[PDB]
Amino acid sequence: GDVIEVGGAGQGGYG
Amino acid sequence: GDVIEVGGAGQGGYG
Amino acid sequence: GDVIEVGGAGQGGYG
Amino acid sequence: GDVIEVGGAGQGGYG
Amino acid sequence: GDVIEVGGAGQGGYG
Amino acid sequence: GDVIEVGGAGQGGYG
Amino acid sequence: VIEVGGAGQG
Amino acid sequence: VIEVGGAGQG
Amino acid sequence: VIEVGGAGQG
Amino acid sequence: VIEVGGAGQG
Amino acid sequence: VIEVGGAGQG
Amino acid sequence: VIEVGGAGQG
Repeated sequence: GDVIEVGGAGQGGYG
Repeated sequence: GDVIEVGGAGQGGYG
Repeated sequence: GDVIEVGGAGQGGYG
Repeated sequence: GDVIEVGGAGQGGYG
Repeated sequence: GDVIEVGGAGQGGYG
Repeated sequence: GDVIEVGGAGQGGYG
Repeated sequence: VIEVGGAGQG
Repeated sequence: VIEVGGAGQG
Repeated sequence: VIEVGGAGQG
Repeated sequence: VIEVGGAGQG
Repeated sequence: VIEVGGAGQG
Repeated sequence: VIEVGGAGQG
């Protein structure tokens, strides 16, 4: 049983 | 003229 | 003239 | 003239 | 039994 | 049983 | 005059 | 005059 | 006049 | 066997 | 066997 | 067997 997660990635600006 | 932006925020996981 | 934007926010997972 | 936008927000998963 | 999820992605602005 | 998740990704701005 | 809201989750 | 909000989670 | 918010989590 | 993709922008 | 895609923008 | 991708920008 190999539980895995990830973490969100919010990225950017004027571009 | 006061231009403003924001940057996206993607967040979370198993929770 | 005060232009403003926002950035999208996509969030979540199993929860 | 105060133009404003928003950014979409798509969110969720199994919950 | 290989459960998988995804997380939502909301993205964008003036563009 | 290999449970996996992801985390949301919200991204962008004026672009 | 202007008022914009934000996006929640649960 | 202007007011923008932010994006929460739970 | 202007006011922008931030992004929380829980 | 399984393959999931990700979300881009431009 | 399985293959899911992602959501782009422009 | 399993393969998940990530989210880019430009």
